Amino acid sequence: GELKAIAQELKAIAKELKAIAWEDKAIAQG
Amino acid sequence: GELKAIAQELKAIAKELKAIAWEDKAIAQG
Amino acid sequence: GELKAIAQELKAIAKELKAIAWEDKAIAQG
Amino acid sequence: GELKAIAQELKAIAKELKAIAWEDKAIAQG
Amino acid sequence: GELKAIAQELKAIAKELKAIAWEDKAIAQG
Amino acid sequence: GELKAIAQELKAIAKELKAIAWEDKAIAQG
Ligand SMILES: [Cl-]
Ligand code: NA
Ligand code: NA
Ligand code: NA
Ligand code: NA
Repeated sequence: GELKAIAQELKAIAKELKAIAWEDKAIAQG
Repeated sequence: GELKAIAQELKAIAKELKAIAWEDKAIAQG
Repeated sequence: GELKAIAQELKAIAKELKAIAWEDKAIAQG
Repeated sequence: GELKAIAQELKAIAKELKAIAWEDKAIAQG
Repeated sequence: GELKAIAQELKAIAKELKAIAWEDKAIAQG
Repeated sequence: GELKAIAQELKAIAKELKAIAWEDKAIAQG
């Protein structure tokens, strides 16, 4: 169903934001 | 249910964005 | 209900994006 | 209704991301 | 309807994230 | 239907965030 697909896509979004957070941490640390 | 799953994923997203804000703060500082 | 919880989480997301915008503004200024 | 509230919060979110893009452009110019 | 309004606001958010990716590219370039 | 349109726009958002992560990675490297 589409609500589950939406939940799954939000999970993917959370994962990409976690990647952004880590890269921004690396910029900050530098 | 999937509506709760969606709300929980949005909660995770809010938490990652708080992390990003914290790292960007550190970028501004350095 | 869960729709209200989703609207709430979106509000928290908007709040964090405002913090990000203010930090990116600080990076730009410096 | 909460669906309208959700649409409104997504509108606020789009507005914040436009503000972020503006500052990131200024960072790029610097 | 509000579901279409939500889909249209998500399309606006994607467009803004595109702009952010483009400016981050410009930052990485310089 | 609009729930599929929403899921599709969330997919486009995840794709743009993957692009931001990659550009921020490039900034971190630089
Ligand atoms: Cl930077
Ligand atoms: Na992280
Ligand atoms: Na200014
Ligand atoms: Na560019
Ligand atoms: Na990396």
